[PDB]
Parts: sequence; structure tokens; C-alpha cells
Amino acid sequence: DLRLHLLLNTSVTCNDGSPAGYYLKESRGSRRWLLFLEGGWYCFNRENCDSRYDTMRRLMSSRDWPRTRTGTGILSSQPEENPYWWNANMVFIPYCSSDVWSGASSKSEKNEYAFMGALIIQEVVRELLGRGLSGAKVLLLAGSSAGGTGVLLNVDRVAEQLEKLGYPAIQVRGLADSGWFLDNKQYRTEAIRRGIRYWNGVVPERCRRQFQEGEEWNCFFGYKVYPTLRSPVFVVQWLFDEAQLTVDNVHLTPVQEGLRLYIQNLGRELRHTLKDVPASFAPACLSHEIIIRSHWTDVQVKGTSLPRALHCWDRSLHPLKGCPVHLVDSCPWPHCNPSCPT
Ligand SMILES: CC(C)(C)c1ccc(-c2noc(C(=O)NN)n2)cc1
Ligand SMILES: *[C@@H]1O[C@H](CO)[C@@H](O)[C@H](O)[C@H]1NC(C)=O
Repeated sequence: DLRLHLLLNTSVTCNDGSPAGYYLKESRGSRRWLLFLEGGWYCFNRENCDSRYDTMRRLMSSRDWPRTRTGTGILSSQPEENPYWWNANMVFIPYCSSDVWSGASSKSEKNEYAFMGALIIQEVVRELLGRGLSGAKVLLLAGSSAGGTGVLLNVDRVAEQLEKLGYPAIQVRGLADSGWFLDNKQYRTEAIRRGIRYWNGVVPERCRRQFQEGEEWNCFFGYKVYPTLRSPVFVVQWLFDEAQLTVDNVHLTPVQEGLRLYIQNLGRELRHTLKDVPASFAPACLSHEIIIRSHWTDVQVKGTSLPRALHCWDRSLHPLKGCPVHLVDSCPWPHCNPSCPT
């Protein structure tokens, strides 16, 4: 089990002003640290955030958080469930800022909600340094869905934070799961543009300098922000991600030619954006998220599982014979890979 710690700096808060926090299971015989960013969409104005506060309150407040959580998937400490990093120090950072981990704004007389996702990550890292992180060799910032996009937005800032604090030996890396989206045409960007304004959202500096004022929303799209990053980042993305299809207004419920071509083109476009991403795992499946699922070990691309690919990635950061790190399906329809989740 991972144990809850609310942030000692209580000015770093969830949406409603309650303290943010993290769940930790230490592994004193390890210098590897996995910090995982939870996902869960976002909200972008007063009315939609109010609605989220009524029925998704755990994503906006720590008041009801449990004292413990069970680590699953890549957060499991059992080698049978987690062949990759079972002995690591495990950190689960709950998503309670509704800002894709980008915000740096407090609750005030002018702001009903605080959007502090970028500051939550920084404060977690700072407080962990006093709990063993100061001795780390590798800090892997991982995350799923909105948390995967959060990795892309924050991994280089964590690296810069540790450098500035005097810890240049800690190697910061990212693992972005299900956070690599396309700003494509729907079958039948503006929400993020409005969100950034509402949240005081921040994006990585090199990407900000490319796109400039008013265009920072571009940096929430993996294929645009990834080339600007300096830290090594492994990208996990289903080719037919359900959240991508949802925003595209595709509801598979008789697939005629127009939709067939739309779906095939989506997979081809996603595959194209990953062509120059050397550490990636992109199976041809209709699904969403993978890394904290208990059966995350099951799917394979070209005969290689994700835990294996991540191990090969570790070796590459010390090509490798029989240990690949670039694993993108080429078949063009969901479940053309037999190992897809059923
Ligand atoms: C628009 C952008 C790239 C910021 C974005 C698009 C979709 C999601 C998203 N889709 O699904 C989820 C989720 O968090 N599921 N649990 N997030 C997050 C960000
Ligand atoms: C608490 O966090 C805020 C926001 O990052 C920061 O400005 C402040 O200095 C922190 N307080 C302490 C005591 O470190």
C-alpha cells in the first residue's frame, strides 16, 4: 500500500483550497523513484468546474481522500505484476487541479478555484527530497491520460528544478501514457485555449517560445511539444484511443465507408506522429490507458510487452539485440493486434 501525505506547504492546494498531496511507498534498497500523475479530463470555466465539483469531487479536493491506495500495474511492488520497476520507490500524485497539470493560480477573491497542477508537482518533488529522493539515480515522471499530457508539460521543469536545487546527478525521465492527442477534424483546442486562460496555465519554455502568446494551447499536443523537450520521454499511446475518438465524436455502437476511412486515417496519422519518437509503444487497439492497469503486461507489439520495452529503454540510457524500444503497430484497424485488451 501507498500512504497518503498531505503537502506540508498547505498553500499548494487542490481546486477547492484543500491541501494537495501524494501517496508514497518507500523502497529503501532502491535509488529509482516513480512519480505517477493521475488523469481525469479537466474543467475550463466556472459552470463546468462547478458541475465537476458535484460529481467528481475527489478530482477537485483532498477532503475525502483515503489514507492509503493500492499500487497497481507499474505502481505495483510485486514482480509478477510489475516486471519493470517493482522495487522502486512508488509515488501516486492525485489529480485534484483539473488543469492537465498546467496551472499556477491560487484561489482568491477573484478565483473560485485554485489551479495549481504545475506547482503541485514541484512541491511534491521538493518534499520528497527530504524523504529519500535526494539519493535517487533516476526519477521517472509517469502519468496516464491527462496525467500523460502532464508528463509532457512538466518533465523538463522537474529536471530544471532538481538542477537548480543542487541535485544534478538525478536523471529525470518521462513516461507519457495515453496523453498523445491529435488536434484533428472531428468525424461529426478551444476548450484548452480557454482553460489555459482560466487556469493561468504554463507550458514548457522552448515550446512557449516557438508558439508565442495566445498559441500556448499547441503545447498540450504531444507531437508539437515532444520535439522541444530535453528529458528522455517514452510515449505509450493506443493508435485508436477511446478519448481521442470521443473528442472526435466517434461512437462505435455497422461501420460504413466514411467512418472506416476516418478511423484508418486516424491510426495512420498517429503512427506518423510517432515515426521519430525512438522510445514508444503504440498498439493498434481501441482502448484507453495502460500503465497502472493490473494486466498491463499482457499487450505486445511485434512480440514485445511494454514492461520489456521499458526495460530496454533503461538499458539504452546507460540499438540493442532483441531489446527494442520503438514499437508501433502497422496494422490499420483496432484489434488487428491479437494481444489487445478484450
Ligand atoms: C486537449 C488535451 C490534449 C489537453 C487533452 C485531450 C484529452 C484528454 C483526456 N482524454 O481522456 C482523459 C482522461 O483523463 N481520462 N481518464 N484526458 C486530456 C487532455
Ligand atoms: C509554498 O508554496 C508557494 C507556491 O509555490 C511558495 O510561493 C511558498 O514559498 C511555499 N512556502 C514555503 C514555506 O516554502
